[PDB]
Amino acid sequence: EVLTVFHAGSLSVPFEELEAEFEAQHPGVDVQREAAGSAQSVRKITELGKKADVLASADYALIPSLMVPEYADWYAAFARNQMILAYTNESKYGDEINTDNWYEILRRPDVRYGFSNPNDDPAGYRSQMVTQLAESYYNDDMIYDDLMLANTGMTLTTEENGTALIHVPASEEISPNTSKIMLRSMEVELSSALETGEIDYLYIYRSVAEQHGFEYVALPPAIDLSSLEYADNYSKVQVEMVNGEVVTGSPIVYGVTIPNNAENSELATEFVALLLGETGQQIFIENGQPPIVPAIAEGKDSMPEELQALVV
Ligand code: MOO
Repeated sequence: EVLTVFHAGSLSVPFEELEAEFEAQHPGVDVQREAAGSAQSVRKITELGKKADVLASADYALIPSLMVPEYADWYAAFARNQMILAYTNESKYGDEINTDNWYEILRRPDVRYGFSNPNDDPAGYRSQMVTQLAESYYNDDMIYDDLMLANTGMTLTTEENGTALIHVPASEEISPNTSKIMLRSMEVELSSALETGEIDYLYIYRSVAEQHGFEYVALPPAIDLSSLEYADNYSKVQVEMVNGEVVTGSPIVYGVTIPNNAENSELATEFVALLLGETGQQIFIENGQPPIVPAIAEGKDSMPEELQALVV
């Protein structure tokens, strides 16, 4: 019949290849995908009342915080990624940019940069997390102020334990300084802006940069949300969306679930089995998006038995 998949924008390229593989082994199946920012993909199910067979997110923790237990009973952590600052040969100061000086280039008034909507998209809130965490790493308590506070409607407070809390207003009230910032609904619409030279820099994932042939600044492991060992450092920044939901700096870990209100749950089991199996792993390696092999799952007693063999 019809397989409805809601997935992250960074998952577009591997999910296209996964679709072609799934339709080759299942002839009468039409896989319709809706790519959006992960929080918005989750909000399709939990708030708009839309039904999906597969939900895959760029931040696994959106599943237990927003879906469990009304819309989901389990999740499996399947992939990793890394935040970089992407650019081309047409980008200003691209010859002179590195790990040590990226934010000073971003500080310049003739330099325009891009990130996605933090209310809707993990990459959008991660850009904020990366930028704030840079303050303690580089011993410069004005990086977040110069780049984000002076140019948007976002505000910062400090929690009692020392954690920085970024407040995101309504999406229309973010009101970016057009000279400095291009904002988009999802991270994958800004790729066309970086190609044409409309922006100079772009906070996106390493997998996406490799998918477009972009040059990238390899940001430090302490701030780039890539390494498990730096999880205690990443947790010192939180982002609050307009609806009052709080996301926490953590390593970038992708998560999949089959919702409770899925129409084709039996067929959804097979897609996720393909995803977690050796075929799915290979597709993810090829697109520069490190798979978690074997996949880490919670709520295993609620999982289908076919999928229980593939998880930890
Ligand atoms: O969920 Mo994204 O891959 O941060 O549009």
